[PDB]
Amino acid sequence: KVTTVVATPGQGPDRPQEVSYTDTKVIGNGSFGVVYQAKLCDSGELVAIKKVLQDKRFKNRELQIMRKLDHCNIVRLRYFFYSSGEKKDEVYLNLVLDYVPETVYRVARHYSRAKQTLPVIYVKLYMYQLFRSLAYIHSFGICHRDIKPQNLLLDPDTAVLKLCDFGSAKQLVRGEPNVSYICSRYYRAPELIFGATDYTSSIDVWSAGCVLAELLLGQPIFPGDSGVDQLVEIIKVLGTPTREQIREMNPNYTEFKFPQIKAHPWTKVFRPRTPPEAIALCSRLLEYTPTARLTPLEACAHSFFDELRDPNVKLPNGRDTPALFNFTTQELSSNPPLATILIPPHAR
Amino acid sequence: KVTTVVATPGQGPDRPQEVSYTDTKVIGNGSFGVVYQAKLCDSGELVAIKKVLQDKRFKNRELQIMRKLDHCNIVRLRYFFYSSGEKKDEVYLNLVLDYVPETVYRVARHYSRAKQTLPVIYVKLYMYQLFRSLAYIHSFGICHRDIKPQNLLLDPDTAVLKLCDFGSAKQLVRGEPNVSYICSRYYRAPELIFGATDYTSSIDVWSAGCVLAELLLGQPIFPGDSGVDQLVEIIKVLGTPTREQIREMNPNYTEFKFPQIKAHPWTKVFRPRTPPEAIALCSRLLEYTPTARLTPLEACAHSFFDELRDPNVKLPNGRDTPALFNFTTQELSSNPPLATILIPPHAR
Ligand SMILES: N#C[C@@H](Cc1nc2nc(NC3CCCCC3)nc(N)n2n1)C(N)=O
Ligand SMILES: N#C[C@@H](Cc1nc2nc(NC3CCCCC3)nc(N)n2n1)C(N)=O
Ligand SMILES: [Cl-]
Ligand SMILES: [Cl-]
Ligand code: NA
Repeated sequence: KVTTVVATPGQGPDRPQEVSYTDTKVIGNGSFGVVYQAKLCDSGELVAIKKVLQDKRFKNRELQIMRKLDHCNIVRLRYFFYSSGEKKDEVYLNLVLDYVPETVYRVARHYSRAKQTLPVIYVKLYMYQLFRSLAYIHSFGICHRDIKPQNLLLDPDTAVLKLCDFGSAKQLVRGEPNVSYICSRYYRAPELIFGATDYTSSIDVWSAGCVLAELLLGQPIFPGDSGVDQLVEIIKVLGTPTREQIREMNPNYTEFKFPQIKAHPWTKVFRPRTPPEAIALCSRLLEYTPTARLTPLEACAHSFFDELRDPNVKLPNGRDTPALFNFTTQELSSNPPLATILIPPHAR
Repeated sequence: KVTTVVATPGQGPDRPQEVSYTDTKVIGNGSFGVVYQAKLCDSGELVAIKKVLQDKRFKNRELQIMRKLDHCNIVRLRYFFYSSGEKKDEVYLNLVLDYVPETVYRVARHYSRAKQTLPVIYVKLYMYQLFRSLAYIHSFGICHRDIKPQNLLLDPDTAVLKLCDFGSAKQLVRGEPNVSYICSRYYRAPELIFGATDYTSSIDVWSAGCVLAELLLGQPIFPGDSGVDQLVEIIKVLGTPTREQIREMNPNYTEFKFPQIKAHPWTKVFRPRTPPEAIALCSRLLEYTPTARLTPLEACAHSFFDELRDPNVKLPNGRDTPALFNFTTQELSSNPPLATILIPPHAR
C-alpha cells in the first residue's frame, strides 16, 4: 500500500534518495512493459511509473536521453530505479514521470464520438507545443521516431502538451544506419514505409503532420493495415511521387512503378471550416522529399500559429496561454533569426 | 435494380458479352476500392464484384494473374468489365468473382469472442487447403504476398477454402528487387519487417504459419502497431536471431543490437493438449532463416494432416471431406516424390 524504494533524481544531483509512494495501480500494458499510476507520499503529487526490461549488457538509451532533456513540453523524469518484476531473472528499469491526466489520442477520440472536431485554438496550441518539443530534441540530433496521439500528453485545464516515450528515440548520425521498423502504422514517413535506414529527424515532422491532419479531419489521414494501403492513401492526397522524390526517400525504390494518380487538392481533403493556413501547414509537413519538409522551428513560425502570438489571445476557459515564447538559445540554434517571429514584441 | 454491363470472361476467348446482374449490395471496403455482392440474372449464381481504379498507363497485374490461375482452392474470376465510379472521369476495373459465404477471419473471431478455439479438424482442413493453393501459385513462381485470415474464403458446409486478393501478388525472380512494404500487420515475415527488397515465396509460408498459430491460439501470435513491437513478440517466441539468421533475412541488419532473450519452448506457447504435430508444423513454418521454412508442398505432407489422409475421415456435419488429393503434375512439380505421402493408397 505504501511502497519505498531507493531512486536517483532524474535531473539534479546523482545522489540516491528514499522515495515513498502509494495508491499504486496499472494504467497501461504494452510491448515496452507496464505503466502504473501512483501518488508520492511526501508531496501528494501523482506520478506515472514506466517499467521496462533493462538490457543487462548495455546502458538504457531511453534513460540516457531522458536524463539530458529539460523542457516545458517534454514529460519530466523525477526519479528512476532498478527492480525485479514479472519475468524470472530479469532486471527492470522504472521511470518515475510527472502524471498528466489526458492524451491527444483520448481527447481526439472524445470529440470523434460526439461527431465533433477539436476547436481550432486547441489544435494550434497542442501542435505548436509538439513542434517546440521537436525543435528541442532535434537541436541535440535526437529523433523521437514514434510521434503519435498516444505519446502526446495533455493537461486539459492548462492546455499544456508534453511529449512522452523516448523508448524509440535515438541520436541520428549521418553514415550510421538506423532500423527502418520504428514508428506506428499511420504516422510513418514514406521513407520508413520504403525501409530506408538513412532517414533523418524529418520523419518526426511527417508524423506531426499526420497528427495535425488527423485532428482537423476527426480521423487518421493515411490509414491501412499494410504499407501498400498506407501508400495508396498517401498517393491519393499527394499524388504520385516523381523519381527524384523517390530517390530522396529511398534510392533503392526509384525504378518501381507507382499507382498513377493526380494530387487531390488540399482544400477538398479537409472540412469546409478548416482554416486555409492549417491546410498550408499540412502541405509543407506532408512532403515526399524529406528536406523539403518544414523544420519544427520553421513550423512553429508558420502563420497558422499567428493567433498564439496575438497579445490579446485568450483560451475558451478564460485562462491565459501557457509559456509559448520563453525560447532558449538551444531551442533557436537551428535558425536564430527566426526568434524575431517566434518571440513577439509583447514578450521581449 | 438490374444492371447490364459488357464484360469479358475470366478464361477463354477475349469475347465481350452482355452480362446482367441484380441484388447488388456492399460487403466490403479497402484501399483498393469497394466489394459488392450480386446475383447473375441468367444463372441465379452469386458473385462478388471487386471494384478497383485502373491505370491507363500499365496493364493490371492482378487481372493478368487471376486469368491464368485455375485451382479448387483459389477463387475463380468469372468476368471482368470497365466502369465509371467514385472519381468523375476515371476508369474502374471490376473483377467478378465466385461468391464464397465466409472467411477464416470471421470464423476465428466468432470463436475468439466466445473464448473458444476452432476444433483442430477444421484447422487441418483449412491450413492444408491454404498450403495447397500456395504450392500451386508458387509452382508458377507467383508469391501471394498478403496471406491473412481476411483473404481466406471458405464455404462452411463443404469446408472448402479458397485464396482471394491477388492485388499484391507478383512473380518473384531471384536477385531482382521487390517492394518490402507488402503484407498486412501481424502476418509479415521478419525479412519484411527488416525492409528486405530481396526475398522469396517463403514469405507466404511465414504468413501461413501465423494463421495456423492464430487458429490454435485464439489470438494473433505476433501483434503490434509498429515493426519493433511485432519483432519484440517474435523474439519472445523464437528467441534472439543469430548473426547468421539475420544475414539470411537482411544482411544490412547484422550490426544492430537485439534484445538478448531465450527461446520460449514451443509447447508452452499453446494451451495444453494442443496436438504436438500442430506445434511441430508451426516450428517448421515460423523460422527466421527463410530457406529453412517448409515449402507449401512439404507442409501439406506434414504429419499434422495425417488425419485428412485417413480413408474414414468425415466432416463434423457428416459429409465427406472436399477433394484433397487430386493433385496435378504442376502442383507436385517442386518435389514429385512427395506424391507418395500426399496421395494416400485409397485415393490412387
Ligand atoms: N509510460 C508511458 C508512456 C509515456 C507516458 N504516458 C503517460 N500517461 C500519463 N497519464 C495517463 C494519461 C492517459 C489517461 C490515464 C493516465 N502520464 C504520463 N506521465 N505518461 N507518460 C510511454 N510509452 O513512454
Ligand atoms: N474482393 C475481394 C477480396 C477477395 C474476396 N473477398 C470475398 N468475399 C466474399 N464473400 C464475403 C465473405 C464473408 C463475408 C460475407 C461475404 N466472396 C468473395 N468471392 N470474395 N473474394 C480481395 N481483397 O481481393
Ligand atoms: Cl486443382
Ligand atoms: Cl466452421
Ligand atoms: Na536472401
